[PDB]
Amino acid sequence: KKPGASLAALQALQALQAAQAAKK
Repeated sequence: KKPGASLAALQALQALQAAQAAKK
């Protein structure tokens, strides 16, 4: 099974979504 996103990986993704550089 795939383990879940860490608080560090969600913080990177929160930045890429705020950047519009990945879909929300």
